[PDB]
Amino acid sequence: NEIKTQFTTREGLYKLLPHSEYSRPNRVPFNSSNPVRVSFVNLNSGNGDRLCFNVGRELYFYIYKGVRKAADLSKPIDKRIYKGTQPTCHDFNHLTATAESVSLLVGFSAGQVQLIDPIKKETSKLFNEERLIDKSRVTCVKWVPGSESLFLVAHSSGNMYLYNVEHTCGTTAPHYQLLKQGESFAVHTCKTRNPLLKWTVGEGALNEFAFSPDGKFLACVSQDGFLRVFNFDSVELHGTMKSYFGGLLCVCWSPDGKYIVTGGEDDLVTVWSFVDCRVIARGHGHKSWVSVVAFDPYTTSVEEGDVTYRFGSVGQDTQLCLWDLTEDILFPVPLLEPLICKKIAHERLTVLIFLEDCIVTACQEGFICTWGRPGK
Repeated sequence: NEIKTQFTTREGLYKLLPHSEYSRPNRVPFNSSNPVRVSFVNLNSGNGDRLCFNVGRELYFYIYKGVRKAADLSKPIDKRIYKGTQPTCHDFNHLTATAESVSLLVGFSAGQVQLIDPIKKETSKLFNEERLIDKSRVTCVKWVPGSESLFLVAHSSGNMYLYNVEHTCGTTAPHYQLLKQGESFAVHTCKTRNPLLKWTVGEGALNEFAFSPDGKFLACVSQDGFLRVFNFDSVELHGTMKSYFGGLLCVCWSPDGKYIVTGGEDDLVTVWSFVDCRVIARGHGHKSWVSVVAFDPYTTSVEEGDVTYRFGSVGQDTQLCLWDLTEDILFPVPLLEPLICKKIAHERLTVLIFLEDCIVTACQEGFICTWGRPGK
């Protein structure tokens, strides 16, 4: 059980580039908490990638230099210290990013959400400041796809809320009115004001949601074991799935949106067909909870929009897995086995991101790592 710094697949060698590392400038391993999370944004010239990540009380904002030597950690573009409630997750707005400005949403432990312009720095807005909408920790925030102003935030309590950046408040707790009830979910409105709708799903924590690559559907995974995928604009259940044990912790779509992938408290990744609403396969490999699942849009034969797939997963077992699902697997319930299953961290993995030049992982210690793709 020793750490690996590289692995081989059909594409060649992947290699941990330690001089691309990002972290706290101090550089000492963080130990205690809230998961370390990572967001990337582009600003439409040469070095226009930004990285944001969080640690304990610190939010950092840097230039991300991909597979090159990392930008000087001594001098971040922006840094925030939160002395009360601490960050849990965050999301850039890819629609309104520019060199002059980016909209960063940040969610917190006590359920607040902050909007931050880490570039121009003349913007800082609080949502749910008095905690009257929800007291429980934010688990996930996402700008609504294709939107300049709407975002969706999930909570520990089992709810999601829709917010408009441009609206306010409120000063009193919202009086809700039903709009749809369904199999294990409801949706409410209230009666220019800031939670637009409250969206109750299943029972227990809403761990993660992910929009379909076309933004038309929402996929959710809860502490009750359910994957639930909605028709976002329509607001109605499209299909569900339950694991045999424990809750589902993370989700992702295939880059063509035909497949949903979950990872769970039973250590399995599950593949699930969006059109057939059936489970397509399951993969054993993690020796513990699967904490992140992602499709690799750069090693897949499908053309995205507006046959093979690659995805990966990282878990609390400190391991990375990669997975192929082919025609044999898709169109013959079968068991995937990982192309690779390496230990790559000293502590629980919290980030899996597939970029064009590389793969990015992070661990709970606060180190953001870059993995050079073969030939890059």
